[PDB]
Amino acid sequence: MPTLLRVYIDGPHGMGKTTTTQLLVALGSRDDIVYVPEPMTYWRVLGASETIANIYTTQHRLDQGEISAGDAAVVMTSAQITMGMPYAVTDAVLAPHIGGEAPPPALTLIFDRHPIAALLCYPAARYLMGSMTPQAVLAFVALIPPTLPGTNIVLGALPEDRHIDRLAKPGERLDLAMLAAIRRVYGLLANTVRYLQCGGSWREDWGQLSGNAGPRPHIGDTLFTLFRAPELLAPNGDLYNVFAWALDVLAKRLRSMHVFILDYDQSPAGCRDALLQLTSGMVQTHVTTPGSIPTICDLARTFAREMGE
Amino acid sequence: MPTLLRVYIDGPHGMGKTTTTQLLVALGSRDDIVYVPEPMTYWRVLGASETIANIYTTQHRLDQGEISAGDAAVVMTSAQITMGMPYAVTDAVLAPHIGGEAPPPALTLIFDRHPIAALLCYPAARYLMGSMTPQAVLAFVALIPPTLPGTNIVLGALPEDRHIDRLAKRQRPGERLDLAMLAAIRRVYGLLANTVRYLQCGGSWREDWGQLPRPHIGDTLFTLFRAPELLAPNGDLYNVFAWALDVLAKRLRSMHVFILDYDQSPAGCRDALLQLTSGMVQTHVTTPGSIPTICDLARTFAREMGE
Ligand SMILES: COc1nc(C=C(CO)CO)c(C)c(OC)n1
Ligand SMILES: COc1nc(C=C(CO)CO)c(C)c(OC)n1
Repeated sequence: MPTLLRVYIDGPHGMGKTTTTQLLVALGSRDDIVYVPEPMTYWRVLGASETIANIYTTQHRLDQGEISAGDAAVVMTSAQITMGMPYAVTDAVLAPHIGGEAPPPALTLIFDRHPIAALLCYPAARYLMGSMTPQAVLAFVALIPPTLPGTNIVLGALPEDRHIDRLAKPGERLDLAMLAAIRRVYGLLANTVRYLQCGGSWREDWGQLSGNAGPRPHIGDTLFTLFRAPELLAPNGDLYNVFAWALDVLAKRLRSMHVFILDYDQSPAGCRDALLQLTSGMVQTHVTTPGSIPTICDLARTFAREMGE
Repeated sequence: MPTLLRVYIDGPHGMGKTTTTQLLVALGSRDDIVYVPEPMTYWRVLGASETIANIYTTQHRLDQGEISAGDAAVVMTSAQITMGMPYAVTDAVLAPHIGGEAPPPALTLIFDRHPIAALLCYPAARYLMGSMTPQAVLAFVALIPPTLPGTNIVLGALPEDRHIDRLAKRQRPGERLDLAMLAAIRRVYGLLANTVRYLQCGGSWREDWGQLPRPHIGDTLFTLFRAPELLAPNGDLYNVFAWALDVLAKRLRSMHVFILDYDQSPAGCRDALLQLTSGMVQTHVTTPGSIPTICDLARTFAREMGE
C-alpha cells in the first residue's frame, strides 16, 4: 500500500510562496513530486475578466466613498466564489483517493493555497475592510469541504516592513490596509488551529470575548473573535444558532489540520531548504487503490498545463 | 445503532411542497418524525434584507433593460449564496451523525429542500434566464456537499397549467410571478431527474459528450454546460469545468429520487408522500446521542428561521 504526502503552501500573498514552491518541485524527481499551481489563467480569462483587477478597483471605490458597503459586498462575494472554484474542484476530485494517515512517500503533492484561502481567509479580510458582510463570510465557512486526512498547511512568517517592500514589488493596487488585514487573518488562523488542538472550545469560551507549537491561545486571539459582530447577534446578545452552527463547522474543519510555519525573511533558496526540512515532520497518508498514484499524478499535471501561469 | 430516515422535499416551488409536508408531520408522532422547515426568516432578515425581493427585482430590471447582464450576475450570485446558507450549515453539522445503510426507523427527518436546490437547481435556472454565468454555476456545483448514504430526494410532478395556478395563489414576499422563471425552473428539475437516471444506468458524460437504455445526454443537465464560456477554441471543455461535471456526476448518481404527484388534494399529496417512504433508504446514526442531538437541531432551526 503506497503512500502520499500533500502539502498546501498558503498565507498572505507577496511573501514568496509561489517561487519557493517551484524551487522545491525543481529539486525533486520528475515522477514523485507534482505541483498544483496558482490558477491565474482561470482568474484572468476562463473564470471571468481580470478578477484580481475587479476586486481592488471596487475596494478602492468603496474607500473613496464612490459606492456603498452593500454594493461593494455583492461584488466581493461574487468575485471570491469565482476566485476559489479551482481549489474546490481539485479537493473534490482528489478526496476519494485519500486514505488513512500513515518511510518515503510514493508521491508528494504540493498545492498553491488551500480551499480555506478563498472560503475563509480572504473573505474574512474583506469583512475587516468593510467590503463584505459577516453572514456571507460564514456562508463561505459553511461550504468548506471536509478536511481530509494528512492536511499539511504551511503558512508564512515575514516582518511587516519587509512584507510591505516585497509586495510593492493581476491588476493589484498597493492596499496597505488590505495587507494588514490579510496578515492579521492568517495570524488568527494559525492560533485557531492551535487553540482547537489544545482542546479549546469556542462555545465554552464565548463569553471571554468583549471589550503545532506552544500553549493554548486565548479565544480573543483566534478567528472566532471576528464573528462577535452585531449583525450576527440576537437581542439577548447571543449568536443566532445558524451562525453558531457555522462556527462549529469552522472548528470541525480547522482542528484536524497540521499547521507549519515557514520563515520567508530569507533568500529564495533559503525558503526552499527551510521548506524541505519542514516536510519530514509532516503527516502522510495511504491511498485507496493501487492506481490512485498515477491517477493523482495526471490530474495535477493536467491542472498545471491548463491553469498555471 | 438506531436507524434514521432522511427525506428531502424538493422540486420546483409553487407545487404544494409546504402544505403537503405540514399534513404529514401532523399524522406522525411529534417525537417520532421531525421537520426542518423553510428558513424564510434567514432569507428575509438574518442573512440579509429581503433576499427573495432582491432576486426578482434584479431579474426584472435585467429584463426591462435597466441593468447589464454583468451587473445582474453578481447580484444573483451573491444573493443565492444567502439563500443556500442554512441548507449548507445544516448538512454540515448533520454529516458526522450519519452512518452506513441500514423495519420502521427510530427517527424520520424531513427537510424543506436539499442543498442542491440552492447550489445547482436555482442557479442553473437563473443561468437559463440570462442572470448567472455558467462559471458561477459550476463554482456552486464544486461546493456541493458529499452525498451521504440514505439521501432520499422527493421531486414533484404537476402539469404546467395547474403549476402556474398554484404558484399564483401563493407568491412569497418580494416574489414576482414570472412564467419564464417558472419554465426555467421546471426544466432544470426535469433535467435533474433525467440526469440521476442516466447516471444510475451507467451513463458517462465524457463518453457521450460527442453526442452534443437510459436518457440521451441531451436530455440531462450536462447539456446546459456546452456553453461557449467554458470551451477552449477547439471545442473541448477546459479541464477545470470538466472536473466540476465529474463532481456533479458523483453527487447525483448516489441520490435516491422519488416523484410525488402534486395534482391532487393536499391530503392526497400527504398520503402519497407517506407511501413513497417504503422505498426510501435508511441509515444507522453514529452515536447513541445522535437522535436527540438531531431532534434539538431540527426544533432549534424551526424555532429560529421558520416563519
Ligand atoms: C485578492 O483577492 C483574493 N486573492 C486571493 C489570492 C491571490 C491573489 O491575491 C493569490 O495570491 C484569493 C485566494 C482570494 O480568495 C477569495 N481573493
Ligand atoms: C427565489 O430564488 C430562490 N428560491 C429558492 C427557493 C424557494 C422559493 O423562493 C423556496 O421554495 C432557492 C432555494 C434559491 O436558491 C438559490 N433561490
